[PDB]
This record gives sequence, structure tokens and C-alpha cells, in this order.
Amino acid sequence: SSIPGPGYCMGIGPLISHGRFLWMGIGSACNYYNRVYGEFMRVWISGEETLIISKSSSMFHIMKHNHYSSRFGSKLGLQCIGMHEKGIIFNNNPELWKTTRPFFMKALSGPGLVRMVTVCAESLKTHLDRLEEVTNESGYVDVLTLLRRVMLDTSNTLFLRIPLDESAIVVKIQGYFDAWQALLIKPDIFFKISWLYKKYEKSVKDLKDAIEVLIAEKRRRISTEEKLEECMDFATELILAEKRGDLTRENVNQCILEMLIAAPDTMSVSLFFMLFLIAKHPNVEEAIIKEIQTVIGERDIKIDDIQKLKVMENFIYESMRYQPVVDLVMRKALEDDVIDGYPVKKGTNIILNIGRMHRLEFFPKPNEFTLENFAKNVPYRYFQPFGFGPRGCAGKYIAMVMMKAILVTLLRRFHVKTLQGQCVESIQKIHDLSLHPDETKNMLEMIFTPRN
Ligand code: HEM
Ligand SMILES: C=C1C[C@@H]2[C@H](CC[C@]3(C)C(=O)CC[C@@H]23)[C@@]2(C)C=CC(=O)C=C12
Repeated sequence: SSIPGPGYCMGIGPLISHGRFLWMGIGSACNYYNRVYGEFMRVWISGEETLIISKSSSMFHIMKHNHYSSRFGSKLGLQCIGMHEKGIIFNNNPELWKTTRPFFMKALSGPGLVRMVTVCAESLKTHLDRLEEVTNESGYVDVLTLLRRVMLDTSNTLFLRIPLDESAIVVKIQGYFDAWQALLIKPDIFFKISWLYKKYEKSVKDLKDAIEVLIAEKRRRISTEEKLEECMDFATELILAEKRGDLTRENVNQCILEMLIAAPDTMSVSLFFMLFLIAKHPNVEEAIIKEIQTVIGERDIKIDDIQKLKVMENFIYESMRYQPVVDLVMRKALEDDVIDGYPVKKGTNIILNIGRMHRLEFFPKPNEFTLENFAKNVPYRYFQPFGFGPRGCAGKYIAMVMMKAILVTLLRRFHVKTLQGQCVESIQKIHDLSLHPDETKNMLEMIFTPRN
């Protein structure tokens, strides 16, 4: 098998496709190219050949083997946002990534994943007793903002615990995201003409400078302190590693930033799409309340409860399957290989189109939202909402805990209504790095009406 895809127009092949990506958006460009050509095909972002793949078989191969534990993207765009060989998310240096990930992995599982289930519920309870902060005169709640705030609160009180300006940092975090999303695949030419990008350069500084203030304090409280053994957390772990010789201060700093943004960047959008799905699916929402009555009653949500919330678990999966937020994964080939039928040279960029994959394969009723798609145990090789393997989502387990926790704590207390005939299908969406709602539009509010 030779490689499918558009004609290489003697050096015009690349230019049309890279342009198509910038004009369309990374997400909807992938969906376009996969629809036109095969579920496996070649394109050019910048110079380098890049493959876009929805085939579950290829998907599985890639996330499984160790020679795909890299991502890709403009070096100058990454340097701009500070993820060039520094975080983990888009840290593309094999060795430096290898040595940092452990820290993330430890903090996002075991003892911490148990605190998180209650840290979440409390954080949300706080914010639900302060609805005045997010509710309109006509009772319209800004769900997106509320969520982002409890996500940041949650992340902070678990991984860093330093008092911060919640409202302020959330807006800056979004500046950071947008900037990241903008510069990720902008061709080098773009960075030469400075008044075009320096817009973004400023949102990055706004967040980084806001965070240096926080880590500066965490550094003090550590260098004083009585029983240091008593209270280990993500930020401390890193700082002490730096205090040995394991980490650079710059890197530490990026990781803390990367940990704080991660939840607000994804959970909030995901739960938002989940909340709309509940409103327009009354049948499903009844099953979820019964399960809560059966499993929890009027007791505080605890770790031992989460396995029992079976219906909800399926709801979360079906929501992510049907309305994904992270619908694509970027990887790079580190060794040569043959993947399915095709030769894949090292240095080849890969975009796994997991969103399209969850509609072309396995599932009984792919194109409608039903809890029937998850009535029979799903092979983790046909459904990858987080990815798996050496570089799968580091939060994949804690994530599910948090989502379960916040949904329970919310639906426990309020019925949710969507304005007009609005639903996830009829929301206007941007489809670039992630797949999220266009916030320059409106009608994205909800109404929270009490229960009992
Ligand atoms: C429901 C929300 C979430 C979704 C849909 C999601 C999904 C994903 C996916 C698909 C990847 C790419 C993995 C791969 O390449 O196969 C990823 C990576 C990652 N995720 Fe998540 N995730 C979520 C929540 C979180 C949370 C809460 C955190 C941390 C608090 C987190 C931290 C990370 C990090 C640090 C990476 C980069 C991993 C690496 O390259 O080493 N994620 N996530
Ligand atoms: C929404 C996104 C986009 C995700 C990214 C991890 C790497 C992903 C999956 C890619 O290869 C392309 C889109 C990227 C993620 C989940 C990780 C952390 C975060 O803060 C925000 C994220």
C-alpha cells in the first residue's frame, strides 16, 4: 500500500493543506481530509509530512508502542507559550518528558485521587452557595465560568494550595489556552512579522507572571515549615526535586502552570457539554437521580461510591463519545515502522482523529446519543477518550472521578434547563485544537432550578 492524500503539486501540495488547516481549524481540517480521502492519509503541516488517521487499528498501534511517545508543532509557537521542551503536555524531548511525567503520574493517582473526590464536592458546594457570582437578573447562569472556577479551585487546593484570585486567573488561563491554540501550527514566517503575534505573547506573560507570584510564596512556605513529611503535594514534590538536581526552576515553573490549567481547559467544557446533554435528555437524567438516591441518599459523596455510579459512568462515556471536547491527539514517529499497511518514517507527524473513529467503528448507534452504545462492555481498543499507553492522558483516572463528583453534587441539588431550543447539536462550535463552544456567540447560559 502506497500513501493516500492530495497531490503534491510540485511544492504546492504543502501550501494548500497548511492553509486549509489555518483557515478551517485543526479539527475540522482533519475531519474534512478524512472524509475526502481515506481514514488514513497524508498532508503537510509546515514542510514535514503529517498523517491524519481515524483507523482504530492504527490508533491502537500508535498509542501502545514507545516510539510514538512524542507530539509535534511549531518550535517557535511552543517556545512562545513555554512548552518547548518544558512541560509534559507538548514536551517533545523524549528524555526530559520521560523524567517529568512521573511527577504528574504520581500526583494524579493513589492517595490524591481519593482526596480529589471530596475536594471536588466541597469546592463545588462553595460555589453553588455563591450563585450570585454567576447568575443573571433573569436567572441565567454562566455555566462555563462557574465550572472553570471550581476546576481551578479544585486543582489549586489539591496540587498547590496557595490562595489566589480565582476569577482573575481563570480569565488569564483562557488567554493562555487561546495563545497556545493559535501559535501551535503557525508557519515560521508568521513569527517574523511581530505586530501580528505579540498580541498572544502578552496573554502568556499575564498568566506566567501571575503564577510566578504563587510559586514564589510556595517556595517560602516550604523553606520555613515544621513537619515537611506531613504534607507532600505536586508543587512541593517538584520544588524538592529541583532542590536536589533533578529539575530546572524553569521546568518546575512550567509544570505547575501545566497542572493548574489542565482541568479548567477540559473538564469545564466537557461538563458543559454533559450538562446540555442532560437537559435535552429527560429519560437519562431520571436514571441518574435514582442511582444517586439508591447509592448515596443524603450522605456526603465518598471514594467508595464512584464504582457504584454505573449509569452515570456510562453517561460520561457516551457524552465524551458523542460530544467530545478532545477529539484529536497529536503524535510524532520516533522510529521507522510499518503501520497497518503503510510505511511510516521517523519524523512523521501523526494526528489521531479519535472523534471520527468513535463514529465509524464498533458502536451500534454511533450517530445518535444513546446510553445503549454502552449497554455492553466496551473494548478499550475501540473507545479511547483519554488515550492509553506510555503517553496517554495522565489524568485519565482522576478525571472520571472529578466528573462523577461534580455531576453528583450538582444534579443532587438542581434541575438544569437550557435556553430556547438550544442543545449540543445546535450550539455553534469552534473546531481547532479542541472542540469547544464559540464564546463570542451567546445563548450558552443555563437555568438552575432547585430540587425538593
Ligand atoms: C475529561 C477531561 C479530559 C480529557 C477528555 C482528556 C484527554 C486527554 C487526551 C486524549 C490526551 C492525549 C493523550 C494521548 O496522547 O494519547 C491527554 C493528555 C494529557 N492530559 Fe488529559 N484529559 C482530560 C483531563 C485531564 C486532567 C484533569 C488532567 C490534569 C489535571 C489532564 C492532564 C493531561 C496531561 C498532563 C496530558 C499530556 C500527557 C503527556 O503527553 O505526557 N487531563 N488528555
Ligand atoms: C484541551 C486540550 C488539548 C489537548 C491536550 C493534550 C494533548 C492533545 C490531546 C493533543 O495532542 C491535541 C489536543 C491536545 C490537553 C487535553 C491537555 C491539557 C490541557 O490543559 C488541555 C488539553
